[PDB]
Amino acid sequence: PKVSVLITVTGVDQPGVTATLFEVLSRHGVELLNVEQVVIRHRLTLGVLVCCPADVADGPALRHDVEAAIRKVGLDVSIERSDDVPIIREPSTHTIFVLGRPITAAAFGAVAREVAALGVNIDLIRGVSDYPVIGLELRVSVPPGADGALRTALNRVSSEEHVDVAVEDYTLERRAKRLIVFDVDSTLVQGEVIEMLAAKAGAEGQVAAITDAAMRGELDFAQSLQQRVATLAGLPATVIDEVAGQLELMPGARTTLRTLRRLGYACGVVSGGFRRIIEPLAEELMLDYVAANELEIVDGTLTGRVVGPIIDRAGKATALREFAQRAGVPMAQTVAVGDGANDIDMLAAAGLGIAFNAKPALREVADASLSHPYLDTVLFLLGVTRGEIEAADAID
Amino acid sequence: PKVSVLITVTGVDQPGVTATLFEVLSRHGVELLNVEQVVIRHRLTLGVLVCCPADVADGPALRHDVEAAIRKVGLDVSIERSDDVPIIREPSTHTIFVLGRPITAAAFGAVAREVAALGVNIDLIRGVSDYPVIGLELRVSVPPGADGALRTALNRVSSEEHVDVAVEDYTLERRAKRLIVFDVDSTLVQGEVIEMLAAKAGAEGQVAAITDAAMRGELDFAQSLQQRVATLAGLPATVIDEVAGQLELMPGARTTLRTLRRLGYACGVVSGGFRRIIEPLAEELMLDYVAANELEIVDGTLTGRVVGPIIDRAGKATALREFAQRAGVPMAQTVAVGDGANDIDMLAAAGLGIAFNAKPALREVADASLSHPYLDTVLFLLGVTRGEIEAADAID
Ligand SMILES: [Mg+2]
Ligand SMILES: [Mg+2]
Repeated sequence: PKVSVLITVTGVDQPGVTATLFEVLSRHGVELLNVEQVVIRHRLTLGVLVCCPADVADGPALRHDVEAAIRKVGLDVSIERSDDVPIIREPSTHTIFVLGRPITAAAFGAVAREVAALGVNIDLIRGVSDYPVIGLELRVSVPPGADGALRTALNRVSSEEHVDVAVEDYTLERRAKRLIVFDVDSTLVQGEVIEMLAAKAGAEGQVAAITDAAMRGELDFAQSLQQRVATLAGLPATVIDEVAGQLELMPGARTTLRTLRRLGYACGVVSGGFRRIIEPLAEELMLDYVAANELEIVDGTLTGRVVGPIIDRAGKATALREFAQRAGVPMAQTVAVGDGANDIDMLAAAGLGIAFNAKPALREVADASLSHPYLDTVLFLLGVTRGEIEAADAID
Repeated sequence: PKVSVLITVTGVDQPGVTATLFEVLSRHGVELLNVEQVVIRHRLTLGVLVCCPADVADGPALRHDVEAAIRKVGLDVSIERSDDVPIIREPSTHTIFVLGRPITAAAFGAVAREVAALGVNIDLIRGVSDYPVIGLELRVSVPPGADGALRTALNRVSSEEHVDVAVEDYTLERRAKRLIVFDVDSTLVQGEVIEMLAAKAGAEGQVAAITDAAMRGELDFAQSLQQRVATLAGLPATVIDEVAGQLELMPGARTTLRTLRRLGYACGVVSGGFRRIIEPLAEELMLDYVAANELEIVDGTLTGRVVGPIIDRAGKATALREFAQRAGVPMAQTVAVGDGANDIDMLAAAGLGIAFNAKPALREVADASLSHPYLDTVLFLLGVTRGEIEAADAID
């Protein structure tokens, strides 16, 4: 067939429109180049690009056949000779997630304006969750070299409008993520294990102050760890088992892990904490990899020391590279989730660094930040919808 | 905010509509529940579900503000109090790929009708390629227990209309594919190595007849392999190197592998052929796993025997399970591509069994069949578009 024709059907959705159009088209010489159809809120759009011999596109016969069929049932149709028209649209360059509880119109409006301001086209918008937060995705096409300006603008928008806003490369490679590590304390697990241990010794107050100082980046991590663990000197070592039994997962953790397993992820934890507490929990969640420091115990008593070497800021990033090497995963396809300045290097090395209810120091270097206390909002940044999670869990 | 309102904007696409609507909405008390937007062939649909206090949805103020803003620039808008309306649509249950060169309207019409006949809703249609074949995807929602009827119907449609039609589960787990194996002969590579070797001995005719008999399922594979390899008895062993240098990849093979690497796949080959030929080629393509039989050589001469055990029909399936075990991949997340009755068990064991220009015996048990001589059409069945492949290759 010689020449191209574009047929576009719009109106209120009704059963059978799709089959009726192509059945009609088949009476003429029609081969398909492209078909695009969606229904949004009972509004149907059906765009069909065809090629027919220049011995039928000329013709009123095709036009009359289509127009009568479509108009009679109450929809509209346009029919145009194209030839200057793309067959298939290009892929989006980036995707943008907007999360909030609530997402105001003012906030989403602020996002749309910053996007428009940079010459960025919105290729699509859809919802990805209604729970535990509202989530929206926009797939966009960013002009070459505007990506940094875009992230900057949206970070300002996120801070002023009280929504989480994440910009991600939407290219084939950098969205085939296959490996994730979680920081434990205040990320996978609620609270700080070291503070729970210090409480037994009656030093919770001092240890929490040092902890907060360290997690904000104000303190050297290694020195901070030495000072805090020293506070435990003389405790019976069963304090470890106690604290282990007291641990509560971050809300959404079980959903997060369970969903990441479905997707074939390798899952691990990297922690400055203590392996006698972490490894036990890790086994129960059936994780793949654990890096943790180590408490010194003499005669069933904590000495107040940690066994070197110390997992420090650089150490966490090293554990990730290690994990990815043993896993066969390129750094670009890795994810890291953390909350403290302790996690800064690890997030840096990751293909996707996610800051979860994080200190300002971590948010400043993270690829994305989550501000709501639901760990499963991580899944939304990984291209999963609430609907898919619920569906998967229904089939058991 | 108390009550729900649905706002729907339709018409010819123009810059700035998205930001304008939410900017207007922000003047009222508006929080977002869901946003859905697409443009197809310059037709815009923007559906927004909001909640505002029952102290503004009552009001003409919101309605007038929105209607004036939208209508003045030449689009339409409807505004309705909902409350009985879903926030977010459910995920599709399956996806359907239609491939052809050409895809006639009659063919696609036949697909749409069979789908409608089973009570299956078309949730979306899009193009996934314009080259080397036309490809279309339909995401669908299949009533519980109609899946088998659907596959049956579409197989009949595929056979009578000359298009490839594949139905796949669209659930989270069964679309996280991470491992693929290719049969070598007449799948990854053009022609049959055993026939190329037999040509040197002057027995190509007899060996091709046995080969075709075996690949149609008419012959026992092991016996067929013994008979054919015996034909090589007395050849100098450098025939192996000759044939190795003569091998040509299936069109699209390099694109296929290169794209599968981007997506973090583990890639391998399972073959009844000969490792001295295959392993060399496998190294050059940087594959992860090879299973192959073995030619017996005495004093630089082929004896006409293969070294046991023989990779047979069951053996190929076993090599896959093995590969997946060493890879940490569940069978449900594995893919197998083959052409002959020799591959039947391997395709069976795979989560996705793909028959590529295959004998009737293989097509009958395959999850999907490809009929065009382009190996990269495999990528379309794995949820990749032509656009994404071209984009990825542009960034190098
Ligand atoms: Mg932490
Ligand atoms: Mg073969």
